[PDB]
Amino acid sequence: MNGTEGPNFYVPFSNKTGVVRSPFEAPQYYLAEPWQFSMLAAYMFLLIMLGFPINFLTLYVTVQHKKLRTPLNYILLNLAVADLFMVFGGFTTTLYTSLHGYFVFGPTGCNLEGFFATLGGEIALWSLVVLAIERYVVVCKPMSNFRFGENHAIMGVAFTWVMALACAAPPLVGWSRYIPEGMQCSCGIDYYTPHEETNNESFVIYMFVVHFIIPLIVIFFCYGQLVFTVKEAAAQQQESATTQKAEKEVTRMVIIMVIAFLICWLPYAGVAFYIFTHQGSDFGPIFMTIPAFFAKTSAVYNPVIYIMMNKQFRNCMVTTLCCGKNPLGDDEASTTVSKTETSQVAPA
Amino acid sequence: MNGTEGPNFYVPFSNKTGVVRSPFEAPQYYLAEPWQFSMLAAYMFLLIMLGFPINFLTLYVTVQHKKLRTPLNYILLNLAVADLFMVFGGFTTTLYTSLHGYFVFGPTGCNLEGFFATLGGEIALWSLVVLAIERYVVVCKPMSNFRFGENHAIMGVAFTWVMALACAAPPLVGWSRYIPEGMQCSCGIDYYTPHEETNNESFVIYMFVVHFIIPLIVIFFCYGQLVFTVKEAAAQQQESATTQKAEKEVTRMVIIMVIAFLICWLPYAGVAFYIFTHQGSDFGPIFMTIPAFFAKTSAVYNPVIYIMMNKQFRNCMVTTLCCGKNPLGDDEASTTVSKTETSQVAPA
Ligand SMILES: *[C@@H]1O[C@H](CO)[C@@H](O[C@@H]2O[C@H](CO)[C@@H](O[C@@H]3O[C@H](CO)[C@@H](O)[C@H](O[C@@H]4O[C@H](CO)[C@@H](O)[C@H](O)[C@@H]4O)[C@@H]3O)[C@H](O)[C@H]2NC(C)=O)[C@H](O)[C@H]1NC(C)=O
Ligand SMILES: *[C@@H]1O[C@H](CO)[C@@H](O[C@@H]2O[C@H](CO)[C@@H](O[C@H]3O[C@H](CO)[C@@H](O)[C@H](O)[C@@H]3O)[C@H](O)[C@H]2NC(C)=O)[C@H](O)[C@H]1NC(C)=O
Ligand SMILES: *[C@@H]1O[C@H](CO)[C@@H](O[C@@H]2O[C@H](CO)[C@@H](O)[C@H](O)[C@H]2NC(C)=O)[C@H](O)[C@H]1NC(C)=O
Ligand SMILES: *[C@@H]1O[C@H](CO)[C@@H](O[C@@H]2O[C@H](CO)[C@@H](O)[C@H](O)[C@H]2NC(C)=O)[C@H](O)[C@H]1NC(C)=O
Ligand SMILES: *C/C=C(C)/C=C/C=C(C)/C=C/C1=C(C)CCCC1(C)C
Ligand SMILES: *C/C=C(C)/C=C/C=C(C)/C=C/C1=C(C)CCCC1(C)C
Ligand SMILES: CCCCCCCS[C@@H]1O[C@H](CO)[C@@H](O)[C@H](O)[C@H]1O
Ligand SMILES: CCCCCCCS[C@@H]1O[C@H](CO)[C@@H](O)[C@H](O)[C@H]1O
Ligand SMILES: CCCCCCCS[C@@H]1O[C@H](CO)[C@@H](O)[C@H](O)[C@H]1O
Ligand SMILES: CCCCCCCS[C@@H]1O[C@H](CO)[C@@H](O)[C@H](O)[C@H]1O
Ligand SMILES: [Hg+2]
Ligand SMILES: [Hg+2]
Ligand SMILES: [Hg+2]
Ligand SMILES: [Hg+2]
Ligand SMILES: [Hg+2]
Ligand SMILES: [Hg+2]
Ligand SMILES: [Zn+2]
Ligand SMILES: [Zn+2]
Ligand SMILES: [Zn+2]
Ligand SMILES: [Zn+2]
Ligand SMILES: [Zn+2]
Ligand SMILES: [Zn+2]
Ligand SMILES: [Zn+2]
Repeated sequence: MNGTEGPNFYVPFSNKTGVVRSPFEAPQYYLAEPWQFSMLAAYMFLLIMLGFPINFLTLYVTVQHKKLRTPLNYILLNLAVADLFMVFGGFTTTLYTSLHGYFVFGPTGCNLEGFFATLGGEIALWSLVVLAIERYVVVCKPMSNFRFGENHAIMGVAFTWVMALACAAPPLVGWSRYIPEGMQCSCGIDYYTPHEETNNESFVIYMFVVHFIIPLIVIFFCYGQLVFTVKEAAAQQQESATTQKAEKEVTRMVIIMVIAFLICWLPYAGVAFYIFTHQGSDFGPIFMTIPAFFAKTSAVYNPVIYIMMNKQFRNCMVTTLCCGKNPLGDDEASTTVSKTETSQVAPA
Repeated sequence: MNGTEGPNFYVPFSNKTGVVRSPFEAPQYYLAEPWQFSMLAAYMFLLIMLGFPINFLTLYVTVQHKKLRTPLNYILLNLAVADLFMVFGGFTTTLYTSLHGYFVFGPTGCNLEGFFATLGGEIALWSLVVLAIERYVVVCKPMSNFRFGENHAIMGVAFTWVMALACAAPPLVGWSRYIPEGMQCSCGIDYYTPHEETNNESFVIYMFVVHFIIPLIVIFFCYGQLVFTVKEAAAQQQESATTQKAEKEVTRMVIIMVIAFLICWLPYAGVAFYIFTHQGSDFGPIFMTIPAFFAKTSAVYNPVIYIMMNKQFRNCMVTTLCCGKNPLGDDEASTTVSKTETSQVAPA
């Protein structure tokens, strides 16, 4: 056999030399050099050191500024929370696991590890579909007098947690399951064994269709809509109204956010599908370790794209950070927002 | 003319089309795509969000743990402090600048950007010499009963600041000057023009001989000394006394720190020197942007070598992160201490 299937695992290493051992009971240094695990450990550490501040700061700014209440300001507040669950929820276990060369906390740690990374990526994926819509409803404007209230935003946010949970929670209760992958310091869904006892083969198809092919289609198709309408071609102050102009920005961003997602997940999803379609074949520990760990940057790139592609949030952040105010920068030239300064309601 | 010189700059772009404008008065988007500036801006944001907690935490642990006071401990607090300046003193302007496409704070921002990036890198090169020495004084011990006390440590620290300032400061008071480079989002020493009005050519030979070629000779030399004595080969607990084997671990860190530094500056120093001996030739903005923005990682790679290459520091840091105690792991094995917990001195 090319690997070593266990009742709880599947190490991508032959046990012909009987050197293989349950990744819930002993270091896996026979899969790779111990320094490479240190790498993972070092890496997971820097990610937690970056992901905590960036996602907490994002969260703190959003809340403190009473006007940052657009559908977009919601979705990204959502992403910051889900990213903080990633950091504290599973990243803590993945660094702890890399530090020991195996899942000391056994399957429980593997579930934390798997669940939160899943929950996080999936909340990002579904938040993209909500943006695709909101983006569409404003650009191709289907109604003749409609506008997304905060309520809607809270609806979209509630929707992403039902969809993400619909995909992330099943494996904890008998449908499919989380299993260690690559150097066995991370955990994902089961694409490795057909384990009929927990119905793995069906869940994997349920996840690649309901939580992937489909949301991607929506998102992609919706883009093909905002092709003839709002284009990437974004000029200066006013495009047909400084309003419309600044509309071209959110969409440009919502489009970058999509490219960042794919880059981050296509490789993982790709190897994952392969393995599903080539179970038991001869792949090694490094095969899935690279995309599996690279994809964890998903807990941080969102806020970065946000602060670099949103003059208003960046300013609100600079204002926040600068303790007092003085948003120096160039401001947004347009609306502003905060707590006691110029959060002065200015509708109609 | 291949580039466009101003009395204040030098844009590595021809003004044949008349599209060039002061990197002090308007965006340089005609030098490169606007997304590429957003790219540089994302890079710096991360550098600021990682370099801050990592150099601050370093600083805080050292000060907090009463035993971390060896020369090494002294040099790296320094670095942690020189790194916090780069980040706040300069990286902040380099982010804001990329966020706008040019130096909005004119030459003052340029000075901020360049001075600190210079102050920071030079302190690093000088501290590398102080280590080369302390290293040779312990491995080739030219003395009889001489010990490198904390006093010799505060000396070698002050010394690095005298050298670093000797280079970082002149350009601010009339000898040479800081000028934007590459996409004009970073500032450096004037390798571009002769501007006799400020003696550029001289300062540049001063900096490549005193603050580069010399220290590297020393460091490389002392490395030759400890070639026959302590080398890379370091066995388990002891090699002629665990004291003699625990030092061979500080030496390898010092070597790695030197490698890390070279990988960070030779490319820059090289481009920088290439341009000084070929001023006016045909190079573009990308030419110096890469090695220039790549070197800014100097504000964070040091603390990482240290955590990864110094058990003592490592274990004593996690003790700080576990709020209270909870040494877990396998303690420092040798000394351990902190602010009060295991701070108990057990010397002679
Ligand atoms: C590359 O070649 C270009 C074409 O030959 C050449 O173009 C000249 O560019 C200058 C500025 O870069 C132009 O002069 C400006 O004209 C505007 C009027 O529209 C003025 O407002 C501006 O000065 C102002 O001064 C105020 C007081 O200090 C200040 O508040 C303002 O902000 C602003 O500084 C300039 O007088 C000039 O018209 C252009 N001539 C041509 C032929 O178009 C570029 O300068 C040249 N670029 C290089 C060499 O870097
Ligand atoms: C790869 O082949 C190895 C040899 O067949 C095999 O080693 C076996 O590992 C098990 C661990 O479960 C040992 O079983 C021990 O189980 C408990 C330990 O708490 C106790 O009842 C006994 O100590 C018992 O020995 C086997 O003894 C051991 N057999 C050997 C060394 O020949 C690996 O498990 C195989 N890799 C896999 C499938 O994980
Ligand atoms: C072990 O792995 C090898 C290589 O991945 C498998 O061999 C392949 O077998 C399939 C048929 O299932 C062929 O289409 C390929 O051409 C084979 N490739 C090679 C390298 O021979 C093998 O099937 C695996 N063994 C099992 C079933 O555990
Ligand atoms: C503009 O840039 C070109 C490219 O470097 C310069 O041309 C070089 O000139 C040197 C000395 O005159 C020759 O040895 C090289 O062979 C030339 N490079 C080539 C092959 O083009 C040119 O001198 C520069 N012009 C200015 C403003 O000085
Ligand atoms: C380190 C953590 C890892 C590798 C997380 C595992 C996450 C999953 C099994 C998630 C699956 C998918 C997505 C989040 C995005 C779309 C594609 C999937 C179905 C492969
Ligand atoms: C982004 C910041 C930059 C490009 C910093 C500029 C720094 C200098 C002018 C520093 C010069 C040098 C060193 C610190 C190391 C040795 C080689 C030099 C002389 C090129
Ligand atoms: C960006 C999507 C990534 C898609 C994943 C590609 C799986 S590709 C697969 O990898 C195996 C490694 O053991 C090779 O042995 C095999 O020949 C190759 O076809
Ligand atoms: C961290 C992700 C940000 C870097 C990726 C570049 C995306 S794109 C970039 O965005 C700028 C800000 O709105 C625009 O002004 C510019 O025209 C556009 O090309
Ligand atoms: C260690 C990195 C040192 C890099 C120094 C080599 C510079 S190389 C130099 O670059 C010019 C501008 O791009 C070209 O026009 C020229 O043909 C090329 O030889
Ligand atoms: C929480 C901060 C993360 C920094 C990682 C510190 C790894 S520390 C490492 O751990 C091993 C087993 O646990 C011990 O045997 C060893 O002595 C200790 O130095
Ligand atoms: Hg869309
Ligand atoms: Hg990513
Ligand atoms: Hg604002
Ligand atoms: Hg040395
Ligand atoms: Hg470096
Ligand atoms: Hg300690
Ligand atoms: Zn079973
Ligand atoms: Zn889902
Ligand atoms: Zn199957
Ligand atoms: Zn601004
Ligand atoms: Zn002048
Ligand atoms: Zn110096
Ligand atoms: Zn010259």
